[PDB]
Amino acid sequence: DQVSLGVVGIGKIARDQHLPAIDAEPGFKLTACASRHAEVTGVRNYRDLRALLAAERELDAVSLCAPPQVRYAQARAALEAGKHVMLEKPPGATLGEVAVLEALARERGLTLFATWHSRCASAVEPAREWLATRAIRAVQVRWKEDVRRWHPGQQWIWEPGGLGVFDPGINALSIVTRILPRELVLREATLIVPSDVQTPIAAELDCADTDGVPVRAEFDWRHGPVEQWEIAVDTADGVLAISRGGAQLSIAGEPVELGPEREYPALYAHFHALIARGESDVDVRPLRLVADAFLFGRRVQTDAFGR
Amino acid sequence: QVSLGVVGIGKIARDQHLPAIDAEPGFKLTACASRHAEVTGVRNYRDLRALLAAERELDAVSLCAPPQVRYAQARAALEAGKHVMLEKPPGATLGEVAVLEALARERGLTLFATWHSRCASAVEPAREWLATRAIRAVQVRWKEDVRRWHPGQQWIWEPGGLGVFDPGINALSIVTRILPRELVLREATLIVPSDVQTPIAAELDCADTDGVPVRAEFDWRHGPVEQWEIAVDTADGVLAISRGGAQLSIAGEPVELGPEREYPALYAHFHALIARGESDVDVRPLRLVADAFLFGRRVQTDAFGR
Repeated sequence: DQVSLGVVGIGKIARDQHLPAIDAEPGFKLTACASRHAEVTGVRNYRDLRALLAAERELDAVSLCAPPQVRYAQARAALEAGKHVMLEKPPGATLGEVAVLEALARERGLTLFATWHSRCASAVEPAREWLATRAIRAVQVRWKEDVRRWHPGQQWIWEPGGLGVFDPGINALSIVTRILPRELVLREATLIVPSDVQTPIAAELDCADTDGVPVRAEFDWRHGPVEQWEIAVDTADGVLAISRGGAQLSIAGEPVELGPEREYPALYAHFHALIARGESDVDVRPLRLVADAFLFGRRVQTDAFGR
Repeated sequence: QVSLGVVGIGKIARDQHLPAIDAEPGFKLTACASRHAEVTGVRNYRDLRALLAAERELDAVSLCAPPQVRYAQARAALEAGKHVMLEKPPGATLGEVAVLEALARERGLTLFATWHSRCASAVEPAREWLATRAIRAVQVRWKEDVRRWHPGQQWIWEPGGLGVFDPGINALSIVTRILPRELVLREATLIVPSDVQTPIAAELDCADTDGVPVRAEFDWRHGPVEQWEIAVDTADGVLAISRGGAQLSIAGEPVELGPEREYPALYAHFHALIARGESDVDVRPLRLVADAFLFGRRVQTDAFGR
């Protein structure tokens, strides 16, 4: 059962991750693309989503890969036009817009899928199963990378709604909220904001789950001595250590063998299954935690980043 | 009679909560907790922990302190088996309110996130008039001198204290009650004095799910005019709420209202929720403010002076 698919926003994530994953998934037929960049070979091309929707009435689904600040208008137009919708993360620039999109999709009988690619990393499900029945003592997240190495020349990240360092940091939060059994409350946050941008370049979160387990997180996009994408969960049965952003796992000091990394193949497989079953999948809890940090966090100005 | 403790005895507690409680025979004011002066005629405590330990029979608590301490207080009260009424905003974050609601539901206790402005007398007549009408646009103007209306307050300037969204969320609580469809924030601008953490002025550009534009201007700076107005343009004329919800006109004609009794109405509703075994936790006004802090552009302005 082939689902015809359009991709909206042909940036580097689309070309590097989405198009290769789609082209390797038999359940989808890549039919159309929309962007203002180079024409994509082998599909029908459009420069905006309005033109794509007007010319592709039979199209089944769209996958949205553009920056989050345009996500609501695009997803709304796609749902109004009768298409199933897959969202890159974060699923919106605000929480209200995601709630409205979910309600609209449910009313129209269409699949809406808020994706979290890091939740499909190979360590996540083994970690979730190991932690389900165990006494958890503390969680530490360290998510540090040089923005100039990992997001060279990107500007939407610095604009209102662009998350700054919570762009990678929400990936860590999407893993934490999937592997931990209880919900998190933000007790304190500090956001470090360069004077020439609108979003933080570094942040610290102090959270607690509903049993009082301390959950601390450090996100940093400044140049530093180490790049690391680590989540450590201390338990009465030893430390569970996720590293390499979810691609590496050790439990009580022992490495755990994992399946190969296939985050975006797993996302598209799940999108196809959601469509097939008439279901949606919209978990906004990672975005709610980020919203709480922007609402409750203390802001500290720092020197200009240089854009 | 529901035995009631009040937590946080500042001037809103002294001027609004206690008079409303004392005039409502459905409650018996039993205990107060505050680090400030003792309250006369009740048992007094310096903190909620001591109150809970000494008042095991107590039925309910009403939390009136700043929102930055409300989660720890409400959680302790729910863990102690008390029904809980929250001043607005119901938390400093959305996650804490979701956790409190789930805890209350698991324990079989009433949790009530109050919005005093939703009980202003214009609100229900405005909601009923707008329910079946074609709306074209909404304008909110909520402007007051902070030094007049919140003199000497500091929590408003600290992280989680909302700044001008302290009164502004009252306007949003009215708008989200009178309008039939949900709102999406499209743009916000927050003006933040260099010596505080929260905005002193803000503009919001929203749209409802039919595309109706909903614009709001909030300002705490000294200005020529103080105003607390919501105007809804419709195919059948303008609905105009003024005086914070204490005055209403529809299509150019004044509308008779009942007495302005926001806090009496809140406590009556809390009593009814307890009696019916229900909770009432609408966080949509806070979600809109969260969206403004997450998506809004921030502009520094001159120091406020505190």
